Amino acid sequence: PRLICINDYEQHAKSVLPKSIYDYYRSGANDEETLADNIAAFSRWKLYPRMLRNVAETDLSTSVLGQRVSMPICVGATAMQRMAHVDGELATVRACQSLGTGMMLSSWATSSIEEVAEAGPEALRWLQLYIYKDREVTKKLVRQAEKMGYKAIFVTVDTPYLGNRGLAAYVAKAIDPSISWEDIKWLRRLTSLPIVAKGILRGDDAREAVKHGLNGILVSNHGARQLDGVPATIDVLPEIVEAVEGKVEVFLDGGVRKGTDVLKALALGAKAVFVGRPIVWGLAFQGEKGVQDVLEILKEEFRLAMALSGCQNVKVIDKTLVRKN
Amino acid sequence: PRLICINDYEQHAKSVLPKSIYDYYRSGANDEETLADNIAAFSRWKLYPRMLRNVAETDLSTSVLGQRVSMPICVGATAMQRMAHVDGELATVRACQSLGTGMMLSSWATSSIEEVAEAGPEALRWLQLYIYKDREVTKKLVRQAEKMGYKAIFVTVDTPYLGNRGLAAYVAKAIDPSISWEDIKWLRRLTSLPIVAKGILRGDDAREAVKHGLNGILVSNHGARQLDGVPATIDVLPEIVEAVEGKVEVFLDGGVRKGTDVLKALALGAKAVFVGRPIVWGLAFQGEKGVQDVLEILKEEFRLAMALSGCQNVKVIDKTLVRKN
Amino acid sequence: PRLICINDYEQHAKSVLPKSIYDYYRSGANDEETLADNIAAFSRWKLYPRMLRNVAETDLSTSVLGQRVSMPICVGATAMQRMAHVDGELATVRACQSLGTGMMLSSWATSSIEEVAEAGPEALRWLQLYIYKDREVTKKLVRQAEKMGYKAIFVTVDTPYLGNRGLAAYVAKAIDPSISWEDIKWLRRLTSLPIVAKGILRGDDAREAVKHGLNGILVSNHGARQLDGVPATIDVLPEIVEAVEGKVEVFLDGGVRKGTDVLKALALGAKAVFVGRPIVWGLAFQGEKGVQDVLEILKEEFRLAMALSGCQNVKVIDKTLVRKN
Amino acid sequence: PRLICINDYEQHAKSVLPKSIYDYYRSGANDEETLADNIAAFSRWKLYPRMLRNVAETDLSTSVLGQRVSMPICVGATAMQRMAHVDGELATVRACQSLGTGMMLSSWATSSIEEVAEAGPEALRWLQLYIYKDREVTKKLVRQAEKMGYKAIFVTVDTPYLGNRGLAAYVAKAIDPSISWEDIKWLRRLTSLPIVAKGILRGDDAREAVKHGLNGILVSNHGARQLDGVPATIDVLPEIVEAVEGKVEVFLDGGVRKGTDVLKALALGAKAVFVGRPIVWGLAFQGEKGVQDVLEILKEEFRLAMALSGCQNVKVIDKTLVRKN
Ligand SMILES: CN(Cc1ccc(F)cc1-c1ccc(C(=O)O)c(Cl)c1)C(=O)c1cc2ccc(Cl)cc2[nH]1
Ligand SMILES: CN(Cc1ccc(F)cc1-c1ccc(C(=O)O)c(Cl)c1)C(=O)c1cc2ccc(Cl)cc2[nH]1
Ligand SMILES: CN(Cc1ccc(F)cc1-c1ccc(C(=O)O)c(Cl)c1)C(=O)c1cc2ccc(Cl)cc2[nH]1
Ligand SMILES: CN(Cc1ccc(F)cc1-c1ccc(C(=O)O)c(Cl)c1)C(=O)c1cc2ccc(Cl)cc2[nH]1
Ligand SMILES: Cc1cc2nc3c(=O)[nH]c(=O)nc-3n(C[C@H](O)[C@H](O)[C@H](O)COP(=O)(O)O)c2cc1C
Ligand SMILES: Cc1cc2nc3c(=O)[nH]c(=O)nc-3n(C[C@H](O)[C@H](O)[C@H](O)COP(=O)(O)O)c2cc1C
Ligand SMILES: Cc1cc2nc3c(=O)[nH]c(=O)nc-3n(C[C@H](O)[C@H](O)[C@H](O)COP(=O)(O)O)c2cc1C
Ligand SMILES: Cc1cc2nc3c(=O)[nH]c(=O)nc-3n(C[C@H](O)[C@H](O)[C@H](O)COP(=O)(O)O)c2cc1C
Repeated sequence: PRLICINDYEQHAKSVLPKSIYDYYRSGANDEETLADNIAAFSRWKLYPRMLRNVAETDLSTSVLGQRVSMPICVGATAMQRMAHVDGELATVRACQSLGTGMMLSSWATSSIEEVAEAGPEALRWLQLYIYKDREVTKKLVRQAEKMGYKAIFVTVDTPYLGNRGLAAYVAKAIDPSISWEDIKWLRRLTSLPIVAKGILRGDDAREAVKHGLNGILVSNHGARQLDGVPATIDVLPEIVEAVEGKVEVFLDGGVRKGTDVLKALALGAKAVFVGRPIVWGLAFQGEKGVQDVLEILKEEFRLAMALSGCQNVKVIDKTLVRKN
Repeated sequence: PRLICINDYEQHAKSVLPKSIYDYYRSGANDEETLADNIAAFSRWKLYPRMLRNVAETDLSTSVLGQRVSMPICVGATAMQRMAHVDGELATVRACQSLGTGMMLSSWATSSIEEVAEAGPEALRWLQLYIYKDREVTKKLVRQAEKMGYKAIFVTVDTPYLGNRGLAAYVAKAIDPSISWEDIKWLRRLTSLPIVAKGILRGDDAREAVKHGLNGILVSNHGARQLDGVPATIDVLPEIVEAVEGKVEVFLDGGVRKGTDVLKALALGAKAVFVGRPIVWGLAFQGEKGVQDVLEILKEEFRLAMALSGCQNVKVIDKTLVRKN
Repeated sequence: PRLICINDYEQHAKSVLPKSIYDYYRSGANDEETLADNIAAFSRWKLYPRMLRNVAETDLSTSVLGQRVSMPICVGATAMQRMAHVDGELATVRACQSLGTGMMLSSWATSSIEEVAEAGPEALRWLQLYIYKDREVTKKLVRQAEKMGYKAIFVTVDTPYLGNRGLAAYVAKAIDPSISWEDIKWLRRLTSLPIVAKGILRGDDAREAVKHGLNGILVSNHGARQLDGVPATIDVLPEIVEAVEGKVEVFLDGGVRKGTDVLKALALGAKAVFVGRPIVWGLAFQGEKGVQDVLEILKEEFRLAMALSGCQNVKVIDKTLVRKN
Repeated sequence: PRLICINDYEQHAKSVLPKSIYDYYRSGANDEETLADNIAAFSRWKLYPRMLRNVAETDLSTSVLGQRVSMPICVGATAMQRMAHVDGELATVRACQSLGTGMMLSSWATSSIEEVAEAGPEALRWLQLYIYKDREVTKKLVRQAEKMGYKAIFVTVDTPYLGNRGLAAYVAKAIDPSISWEDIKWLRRLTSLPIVAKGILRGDDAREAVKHGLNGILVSNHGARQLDGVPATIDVLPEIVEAVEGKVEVFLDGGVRKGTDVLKALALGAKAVFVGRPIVWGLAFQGEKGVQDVLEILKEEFRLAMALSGCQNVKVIDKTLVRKN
């Protein structure tokens, strides 16, 4: 079928996936108020484009935690990618390598840390981690990330328990509800790799993450799958950027579907954004080629949005490009 | 059928009850503007969860008017529970006893004060009262509550006349439209039991209730069945908490359907919330077991919402967890 | 059929009237934005009821321009009432006489000033006037109102031309687009009867009407049939009440369908409200008896709204009963 | 068919045009958020009409860049008008000549600059220009406008690339993404004709256009066909009027469908407005006569809106006629 935007990929996915699998990937928590708002919030922020700036040579490149990327649009962690396509996380990492962007590998992946590193030897790769009740397993994963050339740890901190959208009983054995800032101190001592706190929604927590020596904040409501009725990530992003006072790089996920979403998040001070569901829809369409397609659509929507806004590169995207109304 | 949230219980009830009985329980007054808003208002208050707090051991227990309860979620007065299930108020009190929460018995109950006390000897039980034109009947009910081990009187003060949603002619003979603060003075002198004013929507009235020696305020619009176009209870709650300056415990009812609703009401300073309609839907499903199910669903939704918000107990639920937008 | 609220009367009218006649009465101007808002605006103003005030003996009576009425709910001018019912304006005046309220007779009535005075000799009656290009006709109507015991002139000032919802060519010959404050000076000199300016939407115009010796302002957008995109009357009412500084009585029409609408308008400082369309729906249902029914439904909805709000009479309806949100 | 407002013309056009052509003319960019808002924004601005002003002799005439026009409603540039009607731009210019208003000829017209000048020798005519990569072509068009009696250049500055709603590859060869304020300096030196910057959405850019010696600003989001998620033109207009401090005439396009839209734009300080799509719907209906019809409907809607607002001419339309709510 002819797919020209990310929503077309989702609609294609709904048509080919078994209902249960599509619903698993689509769903948010409880009444799905935050799921709707992660998208609606982007539409409330309006763009104020500059004219006549010279955008002949647009350059989308940036850096994430000191590593160069082709665009400020990266693949976020999504569990069990082999349910969407046989090649799962291997298809995803190959697409990231082709695009020159980074892949955040899920802790619940249907491919090993080593298998993904060997599929995408030249790809920028990070590991998403939970601090499991079994701290030996946690340490083993960190050491394997270090050995297999992963460049950062994203520690997910918003899942002491799973959100309500016996598989959950199996995950309950793994996920530690007792995790505190003391366990973040332990993780910080365990590795010299950059660590990003994923799932922060409050400025005071972002300040605590900086105080604990972490290297970034991913402003995330876990794709609206954890606590329902939290705000949209794009709405909390300004408070978090303000709170960290430039000490660490702030990222965003939740609701990114269009190039204008990327532009609004960078205008409000995010270094880069991550996409979850759109990658899964790419896999459902055509594995590696479908992920490549989704990433290329986001890249060229972002390039156009930058050019129409008068931005020849990401360094000139400033706060006056957006206002909420 | 498979019912996992309170809305599923309502939909089941609509399917099994005669239309007239379902509509009687569902309805609000006039155009039902307040009925819609009691629910919509909860969705406008957004949650700002703290991460990494240690929520392994969540404790939902609290106290209502000095009596310990298992959770800050209690059964509100709803007339004529035997229309939903043969066991009516006896089923409800048995479920409350099982849960360790309190039951507010309606003045228009299809079970006697004594019958309910003997069904739930160990249950925490309160009596909801009107000051009837017949003050002898009113005094007899208070004395029977005292003798049968009820722990408080909830005096409903928002029904001088019934709201417009010859049965009403029968109730018109009972309900006194002349009640004033002088009649509250009389009730306060009549009993040493704690008295809660149920149906206050204004700070100045809440202050008057404190001045009259009452022991609590239940912020209530009578489930949107009295005056239509009053605000949602969750929207007036902050003014009332502010007005009473900590002198008495403030409760809320109206629109509570989810654990996140409970969390938002406690964040804004309510000690506990009451549920009306959800209990009737529980009865319609399966009597005592259906009421137990609804109360358990609200308990575990509330536990999850607390844990995801970083609250290990009700004492740490604070105003920074919510903001209206 | 069983009709319990004003909307039921409209739905009955749609069912019995020819489509063209129903649409003529229903319609507003252009895209009907103001028609929708005259109703929606009432729902945004929320009521803050006082409890425990003693409302056993509710008294709805008030006065309009020094004449006592049974309720602050009066019949507004609506052209060509004989299209709805054979008895037209005679049915309406008989119903007003039964209710003890006033009737504003249209300048475009299907009954003469004398015929209406003889149908309702004891009814409170006012004449709605245009200053026609033919000033002799205008003066003749005023003199006939004086002689036939009408108690005030309502001069409609918002129709220099008809709004866009060869009949209009006939009315174009009559209606003078040149009318200015100089013509108001002329009308003020012509009669000692109270004169009300009908169709004011701005405080500065209300102040000018006071300066010209007029005796009241009817805040009106002509039932949303003139300029579309003006505000709802309930939203402009506070500015107009503020502007006239108590010098003259301020009335409202536009969108009044319920007793709570009446209560909100009096809380914001209107002395009384007028109803247009609801009267026409009453006529379409059953002539005089249908108008009586509509007026009785508005009376008893208003009584209930007053009693539930803690108001035993109109003199205690105050601004703290309403807030916009 | 019977067409009484601009929306009726669009609905007629949808019925007669091939779907692809209707969709080409209708569409906006991406999710069409700005397309919806260009219309919705007009409805949020409310009118505050003055009564009793004397509007017998309404005069709609004004001037655009020193040239008298019959009304402050002018034809904006729309490419390839021959797809709607065989007579295309020749039909449009003949209608403008009949009305006494101006036509802005598209750079992508299906009629030559000379052909349009000879169809409408007496019509007020302007040329819309791009600064093409081929600056010789650009200069040739300007010289031909000068020679063929066009009175101004509208330089479109919001299209460095086409918005996303191999034809685009053909236009990509022409449209220069490198254009800067240096190229505006060049154009200003090239011609003594008035130059208007079309597509400005920011006050700082409007100030820069004034500094560069341009003679007007057309506040435009290119009919919501360029960057999606910019604000509605009526919402940015006040900032732009404020920013230029009366130095140049400010115009508006985007979403004008009704006479009240024209009145709101002039109240907020626009000298005149331009219409795009409505003209194309006129052509689709009946060529020159259909364009004349649309312009006459906008003229007489505007006259009525002015008269009902108490404005006898455009010079008395002031900012107190509008407020946003
Ligand atoms: C609990 N759970 C998900 C699950 C099962 C197994 C597993 F090993 C990990 C997880 C898991 C996934 C994500 C995250 C996170 O981080 O978002 C975490 Cl914590 C844990 C399920 O219930 C579940 C999986 C699933 C697959 C297909 C279908 Cl049709 C339905 C499904 N439901
Ligand atoms: C008046 N009324 C309710 C009613 C009838 C009898 C009674 F003894 C008490 C009441 C009563 C109920 C609640 C409250 C309160 O506090 O909310 C008060 Cl004040 C009084 C009815 O009209 C009514 C009951 C009813 C039952 C089934 C169906 Cl299908 C329709 C019904 N309508
Ligand atoms: C102009 N007009 C109305 C009209 C025609 C005749 C007349 F003598 C007075 C008027 C008139 C009415 C109200 C007002 C006012 O004050 O609101 C004023 Cl100014 C003048 C019509 O077009 C019209 C009437 C009518 C009847 C039935 C149907 Cl189905 C359609 C209809 N259309
Ligand atoms: C690019 N484009 C439009 C196009 C093709 C050719 C041309 F010479 C000019 C243009 C053009 C039009 C407007 C503007 C502007 O200013 O808004 C600019 Cl820059 C350039 C198309 O894709 C296109 C045209 C068209 C016609 C019919 C149908 Cl059904 C579909 C269509 N699509
Ligand atoms: C199906 C699914 C699986 C997810 N699995 C994980 C996971 O294993 N680890 C994790 O930290 N987050 C996980 N997330 C959250 C994502 O990392 C990301 O925060 C979210 O998808 C971003 O929102 P978006 O889907 O709107 O782009 C998952 C999200 C979805 C939809
Ligand atoms: C069917 C029904 C019957 C009610 N009966 C009573 C009653 O007898 N006494 C009383 O004080 N309130 C009564 N109420 C109001 C409730 O105590 C409570 O304020 C309301 O149900 C709370 O809103 P909720 O239904 O949204 O939870 C009733 C409410 C309903 C829906
Ligand atoms: C069908 C119709 C006819 C009207 N005719 C007149 C009239 O003859 N004179 C006048 O001053 N206003 C007239 N009005 C305006 C009314 O007096 C009144 O302002 C309006 O109906 C109030 O709004 P409502 O219909 O929502 O109650 C008319 C309104 C309608 C709907
Ligand atoms: C079909 C179409 C073609 C257009 N072509 C041009 C063009 O050739 N040059 C240009 O400067 N703007 C062009 N525009 C933008 C218009 O000049 C104008 O800004 C826009 O139509 C105004 O919004 P409206 O259509 O809501 O009235 C076009 C707009 C449409 C809808």
